[PDB]
Amino acid sequence: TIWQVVFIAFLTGFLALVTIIGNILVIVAFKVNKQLKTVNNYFLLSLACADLIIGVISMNLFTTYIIMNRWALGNLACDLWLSIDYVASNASVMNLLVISFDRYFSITRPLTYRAKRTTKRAGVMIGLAWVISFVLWAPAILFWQYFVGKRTVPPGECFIQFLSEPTITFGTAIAAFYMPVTIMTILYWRIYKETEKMNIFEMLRIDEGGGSGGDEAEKLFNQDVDAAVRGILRNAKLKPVYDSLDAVRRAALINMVFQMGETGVAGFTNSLRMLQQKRWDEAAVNLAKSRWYNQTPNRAKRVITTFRTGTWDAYLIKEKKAAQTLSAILLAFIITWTPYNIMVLVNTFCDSCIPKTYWNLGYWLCYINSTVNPVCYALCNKTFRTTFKTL
Ligand SMILES: C[N+]1(C)[C@@H]2C[C@@H](OC(=O)C(O)(c3cccs3)c3cccs3)C[C@H]1[C@@H]1O[C@@H]12
Repeated sequence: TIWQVVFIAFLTGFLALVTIIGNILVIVAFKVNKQLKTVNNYFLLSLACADLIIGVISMNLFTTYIIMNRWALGNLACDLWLSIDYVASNASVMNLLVISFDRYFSITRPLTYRAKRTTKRAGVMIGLAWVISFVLWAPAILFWQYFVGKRTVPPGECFIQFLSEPTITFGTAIAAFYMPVTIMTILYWRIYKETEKMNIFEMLRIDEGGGSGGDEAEKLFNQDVDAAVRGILRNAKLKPVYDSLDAVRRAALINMVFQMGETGVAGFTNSLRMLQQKRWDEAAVNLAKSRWYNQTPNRAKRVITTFRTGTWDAYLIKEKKAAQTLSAILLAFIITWTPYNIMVLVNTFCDSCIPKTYWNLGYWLCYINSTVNPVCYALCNKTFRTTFKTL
């Protein structure tokens, strides 16, 4: 009847406006606060921009197609709606690829990449995704009818003419969804696996606020760490403590020797004793009452935390969060787009087997991805939370 039609129009109109105010909030929070305009978050802006176009155009023009069961906007409006709903949506998956390649390189190649992540290169990548998404889709959706010599799409319906054949449709699905998904899947489990992945050389890097040095500076950094270890083994006061310490805590001791020298650390007689006796809690409290904790409270708090827990938990906070954000993003994308692309896979090997009802549901399911991504920002990043509160 029409009782369900009104109910459908209400729900579709709900998620549409939630998408708009959910993404226009991210854009405003990006414009005002200049502290959220980083490299990774600059890519999230492209997602918000794309999802905004979806929430205000795509999700509203596809609602009408279900209610009226016909397309009453014209042939020009049909081809433009499809161009909009595809170019912006294809750029939305290119961003996820860039975001995934942005994090994987920061983990696999930390020496010659992290120091190259500028706002310029991050602004160019976004431009290339919007342009390439336009070139691959817009001339195909708009101009294909003229190349053929007629319009296949009958009056009262709306679909892409060059994707009329399920075989062509399937191949597009592989290159535009199945391939990007498998790539991001491989990357994610290499980023999540290589989280710790945490040696002394990068431990000092974080504490110094240090940066990636040249190839020669890494050989010099090794020669300095090895010498720092040898100096500890020579030190009659440090050697019995170092030998009793485990690999993670050994590095923390080397952190102090790098900073204060062998003799400097040797003065921590009571704390070094508590370390060898493995009284971590008491050693943490004692080390937190020295000059060292007041001269450099940040570097000390992490080294002391390392002593207390025996883990790298004080040097992985931001990188773990980076993966948890990407996790929520890829999970929201691979769950809302998979059913449609599965149906593209199925429809390739049979005729009348997938009802138009499921095609509309599978199509609308991809739309809610534009609604979840803004929530994923405030569900992980605590900086997006405070910004939305100010707005
Ligand atoms: C619901 N959508 C509006 C449509 C179908 C979905 O997208 C996808 O499943 C597909 O892999 C394909 C659909 C059909 C043949 S290949 C992509 C299309 C464009 C970029 S990736 C998600 C979005 C996107 O705009 C399309």
